[PDB]
Amino acid sequence: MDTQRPLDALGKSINTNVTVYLKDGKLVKGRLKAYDLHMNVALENAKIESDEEKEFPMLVVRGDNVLYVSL
Amino acid sequence: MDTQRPLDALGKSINTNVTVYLKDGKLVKGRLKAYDLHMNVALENAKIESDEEKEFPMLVVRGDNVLYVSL
Amino acid sequence: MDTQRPLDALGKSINTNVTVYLKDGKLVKGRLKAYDLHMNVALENAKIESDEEKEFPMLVVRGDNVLYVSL
Amino acid sequence: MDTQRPLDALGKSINTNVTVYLKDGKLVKGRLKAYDLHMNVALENAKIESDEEKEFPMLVVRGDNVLYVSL
Amino acid sequence: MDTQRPLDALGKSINTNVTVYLKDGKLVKGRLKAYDLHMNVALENAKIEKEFPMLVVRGDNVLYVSL
Amino acid sequence: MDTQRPLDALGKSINTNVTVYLKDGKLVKGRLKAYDLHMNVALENAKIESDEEKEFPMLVVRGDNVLYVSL
Amino acid sequence: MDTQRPLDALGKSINTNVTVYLKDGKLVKGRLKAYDLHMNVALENAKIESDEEKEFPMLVVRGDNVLYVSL
Repeated sequence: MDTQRPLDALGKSINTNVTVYLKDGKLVKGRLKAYDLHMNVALENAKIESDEEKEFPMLVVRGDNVLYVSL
Repeated sequence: MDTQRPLDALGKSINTNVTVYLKDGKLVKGRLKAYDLHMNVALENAKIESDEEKEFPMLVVRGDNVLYVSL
Repeated sequence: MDTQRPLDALGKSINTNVTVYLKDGKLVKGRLKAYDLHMNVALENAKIESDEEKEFPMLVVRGDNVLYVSL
Repeated sequence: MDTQRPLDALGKSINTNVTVYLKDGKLVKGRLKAYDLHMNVALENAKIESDEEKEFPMLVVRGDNVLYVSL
Repeated sequence: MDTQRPLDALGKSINTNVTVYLKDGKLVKGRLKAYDLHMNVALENAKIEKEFPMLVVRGDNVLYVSL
Repeated sequence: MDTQRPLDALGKSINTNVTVYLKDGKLVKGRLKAYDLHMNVALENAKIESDEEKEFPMLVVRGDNVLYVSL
Repeated sequence: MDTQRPLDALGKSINTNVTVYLKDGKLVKGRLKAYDLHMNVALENAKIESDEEKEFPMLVVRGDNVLYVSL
């Protein structure tokens, strides 16, 4: 919420549920454990709206795939 | 304003609402809370005029997705 | 005018009326207020050849969307 | 597990079966042996689950193809 | 001319008419006024196969340039 | 086999045959003579399994085309 | 020849004819005059195996279009 570091908002959501929106249209929801200046994120217990059936204990998402993150 | 820092026009619009046009045709509307030189933006109470229904309390939009931004 | 700095041509055209060509076939017209070495540009009173009706008092285009800028 | 280094998840998973989802839609599962900050990965005995039969003793994946890696 | 520096060919062609080929199949021809290391070019009196008195082309759009 | 340098598995494969898959779908086999950190590779007597007919005494591939290299 | 600089095979082949394939399929062959670490190349008397009719006395190819170069 400092006016020059929009990614501070991901720091203020560490260990909360977030929803990462990818460019292809996928949605990955999970517990945000980490992020970096590329917008790579570590998501704990992640689920994709798409496949439903499968759950991912730990998922690491390459930041250049990212549309936006809903905090 | 300053002819060499165009991203300062975002400066003149912080804590107001702005429309962020993305490359994939999407239009994101939100309260502008932060921005860096990647054109990453933080939007408060965001709305995509695609789905229009849900307000997102906080969207962090990755910069390379931005087409142009309406201040 | 300088042979190694082509974007000086945009510095010569500040507050003149320019047309920005984007990769996706769009035409963004307006008053060039600012630019940077990424080819970001701030346009005052921007209109897009597509929408016709709506003008934009301030529009910041992200540079890697730019095909060429006409002066 | 540090909040500012999501790629450290990968280090905790050396010599462990991980699944590399690519932008293509391909799936590549194998034993993680090495990784860089580009998210290039070294994969011992990988198996693209599209072509199934092919055995890849050693596979090196270019990071910028990585959609996400499931640990 | 120098073997390590192919962009000097643009320099050897300043104020020469050239043709700039873009990835999308467009062609832009005109007078070469300036170029940089991203391969951004400025073109005088440019025309795409209207005429633009000055056309600044972003260098990552470039397929190749015809000298 | 060092955990932080997944491209070392390439160095351990010089003067040997390799298979470079390319994002466009091509498969390119040849003896690996040289590589760098962009993943540009030099191929000796290379063969595109699609083109079949043509052989290449020397092929250098630009890394940003690499999907993955099967050693 | 040198294991870390695949771009030296490009230096070994200057003032000879080479073929530059491009991501759009193009075959561009010509007399190699110069290259840089981006893999930009300047070719003398270049010919596209597509257009056939028109030869270019001097062509400068932006390296990010290169797929591979034959010798």
